[PDB]
Amino acid sequence: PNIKIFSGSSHQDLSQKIADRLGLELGKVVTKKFSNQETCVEIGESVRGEDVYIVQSGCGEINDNLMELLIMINACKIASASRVTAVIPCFPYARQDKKDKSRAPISAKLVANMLSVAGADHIITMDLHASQIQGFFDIPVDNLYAEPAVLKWIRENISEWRNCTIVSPDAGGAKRVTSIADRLNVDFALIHKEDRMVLVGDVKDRVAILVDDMADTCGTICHAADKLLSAGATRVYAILTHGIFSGPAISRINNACFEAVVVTNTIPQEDKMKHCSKIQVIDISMILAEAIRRTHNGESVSYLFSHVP
Amino acid sequence: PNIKIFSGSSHQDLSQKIADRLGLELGKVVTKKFSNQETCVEIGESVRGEDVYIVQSGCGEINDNLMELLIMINACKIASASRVTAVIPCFPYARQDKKDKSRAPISAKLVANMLSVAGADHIITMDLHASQIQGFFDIPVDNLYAEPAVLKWIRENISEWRNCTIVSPDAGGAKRVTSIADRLNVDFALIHKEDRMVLVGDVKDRVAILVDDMADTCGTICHAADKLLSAGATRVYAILTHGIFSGPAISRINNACFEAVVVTNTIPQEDKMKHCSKIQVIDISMILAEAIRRTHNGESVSYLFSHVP
Amino acid sequence: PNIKIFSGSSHQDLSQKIADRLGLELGKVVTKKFSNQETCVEIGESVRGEDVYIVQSGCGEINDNLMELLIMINACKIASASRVTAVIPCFPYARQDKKDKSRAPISAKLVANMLSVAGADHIITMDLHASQIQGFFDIPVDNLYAEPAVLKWIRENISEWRNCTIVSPDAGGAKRVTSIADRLNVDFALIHKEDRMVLVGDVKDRVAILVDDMADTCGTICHAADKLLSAGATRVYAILTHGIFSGPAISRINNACFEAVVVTNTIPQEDKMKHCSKIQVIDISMILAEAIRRTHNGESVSYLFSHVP
Amino acid sequence: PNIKIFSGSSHQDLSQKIADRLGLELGKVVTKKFSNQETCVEIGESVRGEDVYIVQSGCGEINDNLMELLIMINACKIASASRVTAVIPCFPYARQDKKDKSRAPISAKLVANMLSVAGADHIITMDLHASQIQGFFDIPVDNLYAEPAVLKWIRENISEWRNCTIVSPDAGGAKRVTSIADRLNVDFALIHKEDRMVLVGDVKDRVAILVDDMADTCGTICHAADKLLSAGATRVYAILTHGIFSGPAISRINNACFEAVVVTNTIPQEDKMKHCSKIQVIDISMILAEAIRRTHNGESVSYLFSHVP
Amino acid sequence: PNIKIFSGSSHQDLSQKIADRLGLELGKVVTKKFSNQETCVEIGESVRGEDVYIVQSGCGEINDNLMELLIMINACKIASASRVTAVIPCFPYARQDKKDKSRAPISAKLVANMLSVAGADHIITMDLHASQIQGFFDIPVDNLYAEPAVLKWIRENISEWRNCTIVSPDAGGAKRVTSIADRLNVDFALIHKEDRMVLVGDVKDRVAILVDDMADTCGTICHAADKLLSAGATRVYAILTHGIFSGPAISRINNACFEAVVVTNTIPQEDKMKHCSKIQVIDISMILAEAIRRTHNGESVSYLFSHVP
Amino acid sequence: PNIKIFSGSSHQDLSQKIADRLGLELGKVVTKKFSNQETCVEIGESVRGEDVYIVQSGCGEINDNLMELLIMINACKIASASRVTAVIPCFPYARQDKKDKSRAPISAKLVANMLSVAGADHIITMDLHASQIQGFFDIPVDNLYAEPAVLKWIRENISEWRNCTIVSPDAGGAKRVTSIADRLNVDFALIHKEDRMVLVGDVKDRVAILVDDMADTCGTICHAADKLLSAGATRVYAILTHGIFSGPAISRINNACFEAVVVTNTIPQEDKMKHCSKIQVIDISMILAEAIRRTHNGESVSYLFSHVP
Repeated sequence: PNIKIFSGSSHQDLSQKIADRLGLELGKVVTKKFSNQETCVEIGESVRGEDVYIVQSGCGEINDNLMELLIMINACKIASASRVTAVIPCFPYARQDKKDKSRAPISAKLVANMLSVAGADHIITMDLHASQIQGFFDIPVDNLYAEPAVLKWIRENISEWRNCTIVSPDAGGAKRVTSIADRLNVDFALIHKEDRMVLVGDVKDRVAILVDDMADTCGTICHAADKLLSAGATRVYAILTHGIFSGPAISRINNACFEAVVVTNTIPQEDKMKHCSKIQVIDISMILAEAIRRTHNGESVSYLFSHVP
Repeated sequence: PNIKIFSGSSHQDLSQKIADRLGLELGKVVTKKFSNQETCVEIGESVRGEDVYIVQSGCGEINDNLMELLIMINACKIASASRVTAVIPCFPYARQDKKDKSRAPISAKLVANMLSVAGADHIITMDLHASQIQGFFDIPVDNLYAEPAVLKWIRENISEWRNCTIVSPDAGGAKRVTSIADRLNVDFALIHKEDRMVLVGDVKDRVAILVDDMADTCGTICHAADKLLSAGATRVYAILTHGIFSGPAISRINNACFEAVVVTNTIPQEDKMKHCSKIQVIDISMILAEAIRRTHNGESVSYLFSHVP
Repeated sequence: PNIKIFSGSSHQDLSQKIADRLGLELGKVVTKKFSNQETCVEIGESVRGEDVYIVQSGCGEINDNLMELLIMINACKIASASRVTAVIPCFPYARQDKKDKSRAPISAKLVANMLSVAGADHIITMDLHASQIQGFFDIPVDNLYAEPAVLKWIRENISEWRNCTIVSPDAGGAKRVTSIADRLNVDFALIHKEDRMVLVGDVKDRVAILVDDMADTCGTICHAADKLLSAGATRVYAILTHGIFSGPAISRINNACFEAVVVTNTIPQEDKMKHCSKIQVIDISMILAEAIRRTHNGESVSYLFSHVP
Repeated sequence: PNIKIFSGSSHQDLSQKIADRLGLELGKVVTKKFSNQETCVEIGESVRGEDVYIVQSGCGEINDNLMELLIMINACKIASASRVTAVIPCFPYARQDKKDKSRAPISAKLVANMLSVAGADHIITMDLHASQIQGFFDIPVDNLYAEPAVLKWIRENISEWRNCTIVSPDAGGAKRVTSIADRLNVDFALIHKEDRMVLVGDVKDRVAILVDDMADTCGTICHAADKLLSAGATRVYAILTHGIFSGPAISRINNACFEAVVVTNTIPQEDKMKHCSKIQVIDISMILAEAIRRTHNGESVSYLFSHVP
Repeated sequence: PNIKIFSGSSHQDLSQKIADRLGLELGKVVTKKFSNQETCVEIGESVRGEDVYIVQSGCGEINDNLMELLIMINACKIASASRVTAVIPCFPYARQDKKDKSRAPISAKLVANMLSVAGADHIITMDLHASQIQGFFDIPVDNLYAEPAVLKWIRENISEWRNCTIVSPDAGGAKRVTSIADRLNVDFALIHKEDRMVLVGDVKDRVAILVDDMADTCGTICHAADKLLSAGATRVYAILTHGIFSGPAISRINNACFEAVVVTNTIPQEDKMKHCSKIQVIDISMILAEAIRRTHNGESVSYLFSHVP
Repeated sequence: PNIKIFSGSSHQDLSQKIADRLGLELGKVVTKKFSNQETCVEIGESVRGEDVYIVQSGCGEINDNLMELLIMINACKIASASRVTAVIPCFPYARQDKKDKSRAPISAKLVANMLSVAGADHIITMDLHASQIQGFFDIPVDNLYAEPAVLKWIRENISEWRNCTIVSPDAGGAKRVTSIADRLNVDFALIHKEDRMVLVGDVKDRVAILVDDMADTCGTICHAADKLLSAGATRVYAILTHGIFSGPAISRINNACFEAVVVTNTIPQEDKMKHCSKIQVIDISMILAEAIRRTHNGESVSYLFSHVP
């Protein structure tokens, strides 16, 4: 059983980078739309008794990409692939992980069920919005962390990183920032809204680094950055693993005080970089490639939680 | 347990017509998109211990509508609805019902599995592309027929209907046309391609009526109509239950010789009627409403296979 | 994991031919009936961590054979076989693939569900009545084609095959005949009933070849052959992949004008050949053996759709 | 939701008796065989939102009857019956309830799985060979007892019943006989083979009553009766809930010393009574009818374990 | 894929013995309780693509041990183990294998379902209370037998074993004793209660050996031993595969006439041996180790039904 | 370990045919000459832990091709290929298999030694000039036979093959012709030179078929054909497995009386067919492909000695 890497249409550059790091050519697949907008998928090579990895992120036209992924999984499964793994760098509907006093769907659970019923045997993803989403599956889920790469970027790009403060934009992300604050041996601050925001932790004359899983409309991080500049911070950075940047995010970032907005490339960023000078990208394709290769060879994946490969 | 009718965004006029025929107000639901294009659904009323019917056709932005339907089904199911029924007038991915010497998905089966796993207890649909799709489910599926309404339209709109010929555009649909030919006591002709088409059955000086389940790009029916005019037909009609009309269909129909292109309203047609004079619509909302009401009251649904209500 | 081939009682000659082509001895199994007619199965060898293939066709005493197959699958699965494959040359209840305005079962779907619940991981079959039956499963199904062998037989047995006409007995099978007509570069004709039959396509002074998936009572092909002789055909052949020949089929064929009735050996034919001189058999055991060997070795099975091994 | 009773072809007299006791007409169903021996089923009336009971015993052509039952269950389930119950007076493959140092199937578990996957919601049966078969299901199973009726027959037919000895033919059935011995306040004896049999318990000058679940070939009960006459018994009776009587059973009973062989009518007995004078039948249709009516009305079924209705 | 053996807290000595016989070190796992008595499990080594065997018997604090086993199975399954096997020497809730005229659970079936849903692919157990419990699973179950070891113990410890009588304490276990009686070529006796017990079979001046699957409170075997001494037996032994010895069992055995009470070590016995001199233990770790090694290597397990390794 | 097929420059068409039959792309290799005519080889893909097959025949510039093959074998072996197989359809220096009263080399043995020392683990060849060359190796050698294909060609191309005579050109090849004569049930004749030739066996009015391993200069077969026409033969064919056709062979064949000169394609023939009308080619790429696939999968190769795949 050999590795076969197939790309969905969502993020073809990432799939190519992963394939090069694996020393493979991207599997031959045709993924387009019929005239009536139904997703047309044709696997261009035999996947029999192979270990198939399908790379597709929850970005762009999310429902189209999700249906493409499900259809590709189904095609590979009924084509007698030995094992089918969904490599989903940004998990779609991850923020709909609970109901919370609303007659709402748990869309993340529905997506997990659909992936399972399509025939996925394994999920590889990066920085799930809530790690409880792992429990939405009955198949194994490897939730990788961009932190090795975020810490690397911070050390090699922020000269004052030893005196910086890692800041959570909200009470929800505090855990994450504390983890980073522990690995850098720096202070960590929290910010919560009461339209006013309250900040705990000295940030005067120090570089502040907001950290988060995802920036969609960037209202949260822009308000946090305004508050950080109010409290005497020298420069404010924002580091996010998922740069969705939908709606007015680009205009708000352009009007914000960020020195840089660093995001990983779980979502393609070339178009946003054109219209926003201060967006920067951290490659995490090495982490994804190493996770694929370790799942294939039966080596430890959790080794990657703390080690940059 | 009362009837609750909810509309997806795909076909709101049809849902309203069904609700009026049932004497009900469309259930309160908010169905929109978040900024990052994730489907947001909020059920605006309690559906506890109710018999819920969600109307959504496989039309327009098909993957968006399908995800909306699945999310709404899930929301109603975890909101403790007694029973959830998907009313899908045009079934999405119905034409992907087999592999046939290709490493292709069976997308119709995947859609059926997704509907089942979302929590659908029952499916109501009209003129499935292949009735074998009924076997793709383990829940009951009521496949209604537009034929009572097509026959009604033919009798009240084609003055020469007793001397007409019902024509299949291809060998696949012959069964359907024979059924119609049996109910009208008229001749039936077949047309098959060898770029040339061959026609069996006298059509000279007689009105010809092409009959089909769906017109997507209308290449099939336009070629058939050209052949029918070649063979001395007086006028050529086309009657389809599903008027998808994607791609170049409107231009081809405008350049074709059809007297009329009659389609049912399983798919909204107002925009296409603006740009195509010869499109006409047969209301099938009475059949759908009667099917809903009979499933709710435990009356016979198959009664509708031969009776216009 | 090695190949183990087990024979049901339905078609032992075919199982032996397959085993010889694989270079194996048929797995030791006792398959008989208790006094009260319950199916007794005993696997006479260990199948642990083996790739098990059970050969059983839907022929003869169909319900007995189907229960035998399910019981054997269950016995191998709880005996810790690594993988269990059902090799079903003629799929039982394949013609009950839809309801169609009747309160009828979808028996083909029920059979698929029973095979899955017995523990089948994979299905190998030949010329499914409707390829949509593939969607009745969630496990992979390889639907082989007898066409490579039918084309071979036509070329080596009909001297006038370049000027012949391939004829469908009904509108349903037209696809199949067109495929054959494409591979031979000959004309193709259709025949449909209006008790009268209508034929499209010149057949005068030409050899006609009716083609079909199955001959049960042979009313269809006998009526078609009578019509073909009415239309001036020189000789009429019939080629079917499944020769069920139940009821009055043998008498009708004996009284018909067929030059030959060629069937594959998916169903044993020795008894019918005794009472019908014009039945001939095309061996497809090479296709089945190659499919088994390719599924075992992870080679391409679809290679066989166009290549005689 | 109303009661609909449908009969399989196995035991139509029992189904009619049950229908009369319920005050209903047997549901309209056509259950025959196609020419090629495939089971043809057509439900002749709507079963929508009804409580459907299908009566079929594991007797006669067992695999044919079992397939008929599964097909009928499937037809009713996809016809949108509110609930489907299988009334199986004699459960097929019940004696294959374990492996026991053999590479054998657990056929009873396979049958249970097939019934569940066909869509049965509930099982009603009488005197399961092993009550552990109840655990083979995940749906509720009501295992009725013929004992109220056996005790009634014993009291009204054996004048010396107060001085009789209830005898188990083997060590396996002892529980059953003890139950009966407790309800009659009589002695109970056991018989076990060491070709020789050993009997414990005084039987001289006393009427002996062998009791068992089923007589298939009647070797067991005939050997037991020979031993009982050897030990000075006055008359020997045999009472069995299931009179299968396959193979040489009728000849052995005719040559045996039984005063009577009483069986229930879970299996039709008219043909056997023709060739065997000493077979007598205890009607249990009242127990089955009361169980059906109590499951329908939500009354206690276990009330019937001790009360003759 | 390598063997990984993990121990639950129930029987660590047995797990160590098995690990030594396999030439392996027990897998690193932490299995303790949090303060609030929730089971805490941490797998201390990677189990990716490994063949995992978790040893846990149904003994001691049964519900705690069962939950520990389920949690460990789940942890290994979501840690991407290739296969997870539960090695359960004494199966918990095995005696709750049926309802029998009681509104009782079938707890054995519930345990089987829980093991399956936790992710067990395979079960290895010894002397199931009823072999029908095998049918409660859909995964393969290997039910080993202590009989090779019981027969070995009898021959090497009872000098008069050729003239002994094997005795069943009740009618239920007779099968077992007959098996033993067949393998030793000795007489077999039965004992059943009518507070009085009746014994069939000469036992005077002969050594009697009661045989059973399990001794919980030992009322059954103590009453049987009293009866055997009443009937002139010289010495009475008791041999049980599962020595649960709960409640007053130790006091009753101490006051009983047994020469020895031999049990296997499916349940730890050191504490009971302290307070009961006549308890002796037969090691069955060789049978369990050989079964593990044969399932891993794909060799025949049933070979062990008759051969001591 | 996967199959990797690499082509030398000698016979690229054959390598491509083999690769297509295996469903593979020819391995990437650069095989050219430096300016000073040293053979330059570069393996363009990783062959680590792969099963490598290098196809190179002893044809054309024989010493260049042999050195290319040795260099490619060495490159693959020091690149850590798991196994390296030389597929040599025509074995070079095969005719130098002995000394025979001459101070000559045994060049075939030298070639075998060089292949072994380069690192070949296995040899696949067709119709070795002397099968004793197999003993020149210590590695396994599979010597395939073109006979299945020669017999096939004879039956499908020579209408009088049942009355033909198979003729050996010399006493050395008699064995071969007898084999063929046995498989066709025809007469076999020998021809030996005393410049005169003597023929044993009636050939008058019968088609004669000279059979041989190789035609280099074709003096032997041309003299034999002249003698056969002298002895009253009707037509003379020549069938050779290796068509070397060096020196004056083409002119002699053009001036000879052969109806056809059939050779296999172990050596490329396109150039010779241009200048010689009566040369015909029998494809043996199926035999070579099947041998490669069977050696890879561990199936029987000798199965091919008598079976055309």
